[PDB]
Amino acid sequence: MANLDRSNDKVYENVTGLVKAVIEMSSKIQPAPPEEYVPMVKEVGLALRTLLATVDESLPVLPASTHREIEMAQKLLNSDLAELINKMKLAQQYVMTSLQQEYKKQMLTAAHALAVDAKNLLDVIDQARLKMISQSRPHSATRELDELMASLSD
Repeated sequence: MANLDRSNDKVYENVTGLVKAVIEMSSKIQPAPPEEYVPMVKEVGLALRTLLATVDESLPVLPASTHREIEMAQKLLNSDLAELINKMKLAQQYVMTSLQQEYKKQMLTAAHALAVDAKNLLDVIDQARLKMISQSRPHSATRELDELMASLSD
């Protein structure tokens, strides 16, 4: 047997951890070699795909109020994934040519907004849980994810 206080803490964790990388990687994104791209994109794909599930679990765990946001957050994750993996896989082949920093620039932009998203997740819903405390009684999507997963695996 085990309590259900494991994922509840992971949500507020990943939303932060994934962000930390978004910054660091964003610093060496330019010089980011083709050998460091494999793992780099791997991390992003994890927080992204995982976020879809994590967030879905945050819906019930948290008080209804940010359903709309969470709803659009799911679909967004899907598209974001492709766009992300794409830009990454691009620089991987556009490095031996010359257009390296190029794909890196446009990538940083999108990747930047994406990161903030995962953070705004708990940031938004937070207003719901808090609103409760300070008042009374203080207390084919998977297809793409799976497909892209293999594309990165082998």
